[PDB]
Amino acid sequence: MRVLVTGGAGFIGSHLVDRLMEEGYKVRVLDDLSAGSLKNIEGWLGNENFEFIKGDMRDVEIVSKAVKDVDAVFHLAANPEVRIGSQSPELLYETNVLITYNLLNAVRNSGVKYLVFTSSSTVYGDAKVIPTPEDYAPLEPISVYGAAKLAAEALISGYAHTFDFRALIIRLANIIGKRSNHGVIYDFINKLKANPNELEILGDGTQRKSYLHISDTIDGIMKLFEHFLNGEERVDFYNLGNEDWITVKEIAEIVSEEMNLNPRFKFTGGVDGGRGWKGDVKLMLLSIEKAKRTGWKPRMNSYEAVRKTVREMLE
Amino acid sequence: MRVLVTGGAGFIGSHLVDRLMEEGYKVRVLDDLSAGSLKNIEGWLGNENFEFIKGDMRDVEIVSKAVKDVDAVFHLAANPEVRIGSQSPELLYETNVLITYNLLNAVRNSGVKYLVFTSSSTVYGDAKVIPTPEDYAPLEPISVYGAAKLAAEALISGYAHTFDFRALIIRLANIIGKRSNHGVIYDFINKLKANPNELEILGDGTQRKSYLHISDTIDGIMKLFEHFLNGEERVDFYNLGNEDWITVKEIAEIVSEEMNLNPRFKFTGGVDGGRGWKGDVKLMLLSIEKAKRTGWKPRMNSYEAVRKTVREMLE
Ligand SMILES: NC(=O)c1ccc[n+]([C@@H]2O[C@H](COP(=O)([O-])OP(=O)(O)OC[C@H]3O[C@@H](n4cnc5c(N)ncnc54)[C@H](O)[C@@H]3O)[C@@H](O)[C@H]2O)c1
Ligand SMILES: NC(=O)c1ccc[n+]([C@@H]2O[C@H](COP(=O)([O-])OP(=O)(O)OC[C@H]3O[C@@H](n4cnc5c(N)ncnc54)[C@H](O)[C@@H]3O)[C@@H](O)[C@H]2O)c1
Repeated sequence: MRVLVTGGAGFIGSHLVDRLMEEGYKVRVLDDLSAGSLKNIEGWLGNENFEFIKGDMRDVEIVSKAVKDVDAVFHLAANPEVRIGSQSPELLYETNVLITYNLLNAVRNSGVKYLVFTSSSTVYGDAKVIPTPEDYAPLEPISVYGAAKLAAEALISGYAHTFDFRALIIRLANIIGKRSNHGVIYDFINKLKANPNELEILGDGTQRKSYLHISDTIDGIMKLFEHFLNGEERVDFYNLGNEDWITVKEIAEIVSEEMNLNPRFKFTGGVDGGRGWKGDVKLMLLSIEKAKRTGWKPRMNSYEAVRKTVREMLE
Repeated sequence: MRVLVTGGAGFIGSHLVDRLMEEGYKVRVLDDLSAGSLKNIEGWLGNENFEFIKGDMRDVEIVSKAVKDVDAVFHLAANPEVRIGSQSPELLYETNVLITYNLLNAVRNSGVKYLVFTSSSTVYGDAKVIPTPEDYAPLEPISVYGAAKLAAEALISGYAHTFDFRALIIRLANIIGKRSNHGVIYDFINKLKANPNELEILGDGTQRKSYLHISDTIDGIMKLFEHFLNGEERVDFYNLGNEDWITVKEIAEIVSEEMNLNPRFKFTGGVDGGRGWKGDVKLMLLSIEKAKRTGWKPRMNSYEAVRKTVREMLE
């Protein structure tokens, strides 16, 4: 199968590229390298089944060229930084809504049969039902990022129905592991490398969120994709997260422990009731019953995934 | 209170303007007259409480000008309802996502405290539960128009939470009445005026939809708005439709009757199972229990609304 991975030079994208290349897919990566790096995929350069295109998906000609002769698109290009929402909403809109719109216009009449989209738990906002099922509603995102992800899902559904392709929408929890350059673990490790004596923690440390290691995440994406390929649904919605959750404070403790440091935790007290920033969801735990029906399950719980990520990042 | 009505020269917007002006609001209209008309609101020019701005919401400067010194925005500007099947994805994206995005960016730098948005039943797609409640999910719109409306809702919710204003999202069923130049009744009347002997009906005539007369619709918008003003919800979702529904064939019969005509009905059979066009939902009936708890209820059922609309249009 011929596949396009947008954002394939990024964190999740490069691990996905690795898996697809190792299973004999013909893989084209489209990435503007605004956050990704060729280093994440450099072992594949020159491989006859691999092609890399450096291009900004704001440019419709580049997107139309990248979808040509492709059977499936894994659309992982985005700016995933929730924190920047109250300073740079334009960036989040452009890199989540606008470029997905461009992709969808390119996909129309292109012979692409499948579109896999990495959405986010943030589409649920402060979800009132926990663990949160895929049919939870009203969907009320509280960040510009979660709103942009939800808007992208909507456009995908409408285009899939109108121009006859199939869409797999995967709402990810927090994904951590090697090659990650955003999120709380990354922030904590680099802060403690700069100053081992103190740790600036945004918010009050009580935010509880489900974490998945990249290995379980890629396994789950492939399991869902293969199940989807064999199914009949035009648009399919799946949560992908862990069975449990962990607090920001516990993450700081694990990071400190693995670095053999004992810093003073400096909690900023946050906003809107201890959130780290405007739009930061306080409680997140996705139901994964639907994903588990495919046979997938995480091998590591949230605490193990955090500890493994820290160890990997310090080596 | 000072309010801005985008699309205020259109069908619903001009009736809303009438009501707000009669209740002593200071009203500003923003409309590019792409589908609306000066005739719908010209009677208010010269009133010291009324201002008209002819401007395209693709223009960020005019939107920024229009939100100045405004307390509430009623955002009714959108793609026209006339033949939505034949409208291109680019037009739908620009007139639903793009101009809403421009509005939200203007609002974050203003004194706007409330944003009311007329969304559409089409965000529900082919809902499996009928009457369809506000918490129906997964939302899987089947047209680019329904997807674009859902994208606008998402952006509104995220901006509301991030930039501290309150949003009232009202999902409208089919709205009919005087000044409407869209939809099946208007098309049927003009077709029978051109040729009284035959009526070409798109689709199979069995599409069943909830119709609300404009008078009930404005009553409901105001009831929900006043209730929302007295509440604390940051973002609130309401359906606004009728208790019942009616088929295209029945509407054609009513139109013929009120015109004293007896034409031959020629059903084209449509597409995708008798739909009038690609992406036309076959069955639509919104649950209005939530709205009815505010004390609102439709005075006219779908049949009465159709009959009154026909009489008004023939005047
Ligand atoms: N990492 C997480 O915890 C997480 C959680 C939920 C969802 N997601 C989603 O998963 C996907 C991957 O995220 P990630 O964490 O690997 O982020 P990342 O930033 O590492 O990867 C995203 C890639 O997109 C590329 N990109 C950005 N804008 C682009 C543009 N205009 N044109 C082309 N390429 C562009 C970047 O260069 C980057 O390589 C995204 O859709 C993200 O929203 C991630
Ligand atoms: N009429 C219905 O049955 C129905 C059903 C569901 C939702 N709605 C929604 O209700 C709202 C009003 O619909 P309506 O039936 O009154 O439609 P309408 O076309 O009569 O009113 C929309 C108005 O917006 C204006 N407009 C469009 N694009 C603009 C732009 N870029 N800048 C400025 N003005 C612009 C048009 O000139 C028009 O006056 C819309 O949001 C529509 O999607 C209507």
